Amino acid sequence: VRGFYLRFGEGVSEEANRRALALAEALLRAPPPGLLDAVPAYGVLYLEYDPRRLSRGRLLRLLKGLPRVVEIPVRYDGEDLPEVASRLGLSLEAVKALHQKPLYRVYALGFTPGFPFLAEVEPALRLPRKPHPRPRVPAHAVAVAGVQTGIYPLPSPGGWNLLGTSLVAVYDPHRETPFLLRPGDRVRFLEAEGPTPPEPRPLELLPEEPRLPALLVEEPGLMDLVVDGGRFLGGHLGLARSGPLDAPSARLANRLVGNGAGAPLLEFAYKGPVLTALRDLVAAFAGYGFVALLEGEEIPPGQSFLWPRGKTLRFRPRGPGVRGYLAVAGGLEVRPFLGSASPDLRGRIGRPLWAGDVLGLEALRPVRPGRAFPQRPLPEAFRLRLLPGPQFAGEAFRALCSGPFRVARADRVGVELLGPEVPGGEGLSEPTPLGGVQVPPSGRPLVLLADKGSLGGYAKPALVDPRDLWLLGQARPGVEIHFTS
Repeated sequence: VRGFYLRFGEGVSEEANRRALALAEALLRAPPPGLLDAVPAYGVLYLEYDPRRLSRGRLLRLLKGLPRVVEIPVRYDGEDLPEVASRLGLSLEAVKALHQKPLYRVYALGFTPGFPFLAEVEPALRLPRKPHPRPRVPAHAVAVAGVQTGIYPLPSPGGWNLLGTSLVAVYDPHRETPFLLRPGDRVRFLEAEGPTPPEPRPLELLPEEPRLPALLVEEPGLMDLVVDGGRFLGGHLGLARSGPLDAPSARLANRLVGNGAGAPLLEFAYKGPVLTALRDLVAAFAGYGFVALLEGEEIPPGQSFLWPRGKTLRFRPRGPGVRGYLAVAGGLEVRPFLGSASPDLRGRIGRPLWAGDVLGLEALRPVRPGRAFPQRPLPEAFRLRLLPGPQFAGEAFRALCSGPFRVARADRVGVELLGPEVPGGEGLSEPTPLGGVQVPPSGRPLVLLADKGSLGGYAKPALVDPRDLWLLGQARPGVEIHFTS
């Protein structure tokens, strides 16, 4: 994966946004092979592409050849409404009236799936976000911060000033048109009475009646996920790439059982599931952090094996690493959502496996067991190559390379680092780059991975080289990190 940003104007500029949108829309209408995402936000367009299939130059040449009012009923019952009014010298009714006055435009979409960033808030209603965010803003909260207003589609942390509750759900993965709002839509708020819409319900991807039942989840691990290659061309809606966090290991597991590299398989981290075969299977285990246990025998990663009906497969934690993959010959049966079977847990698309889940084969594609391929060794400390990021600063790059960092926390969203102080920053939200080293004005650097949010306002002075991202798929607390040029 590689990416670059086109920038058509700073701040909240209507014409800059029209430009970025026109280009993104034209690409998304007819995406060239190798285009992975096209994400507009304010005056910025981020393009992500596979350089093996699409060159930057070819993509830039393509760009040269390219060419609705939504009503939001709102109950103004927001927890911050009295404080907002007081801080602005306004009556409660004056706040409500100011909020409804503009014809807003959606300048960006997808801080979480379907979350609209709307502008412009009337000057008299502009006030800063809260010094400390709430850990949980409720679904459908309508909020303001500075020149922007937004609607939280799902419960999430947030520091915007809560004015009310939307009486329509802006995001619902179960309806015909999941996203009520699109980038560039115009929006009007209107005071109304009515019930609070329900929270979005998780969308099931796994079939209820698998055609070829294969295995039973007897006990779940910490977070077992059925993943494919990832979800592409969805960043403009807030949908994460997802897919496997250690992609080479996932691809190896699939290849060992004769599957395509991106066929659906199981990813697990830290603690694995307890699984029992419902038919005779050929399966393969790859990745790190465990040895598979079957019928008393240990199976190290990087090989396929016969998994007989009624026999239980377990994963014994071992060595460095935390993330394993289990593939089955034929792949797993999973329903896609917008081109992919991969979960978007932020968007409640799919879910981790539960005790009692039955998974099935996509097709009968028998292969012999006992294949093996060598895995690259996983080092005890990580040497990560850094590239300049979109908010590059020499002093930040220097700080990042100045001494060792240590992993504080690691998951599919990113890897949080402890180490030397790195100067950071914040600005308008722009599309997040995979491997972005996010550095806030105050706080720990976070390396952004596959389940990262699509948008972020914190500075990214550097990017981890895509060739080293697989290592961060195996990060755990205490691992030493050395950044290099």
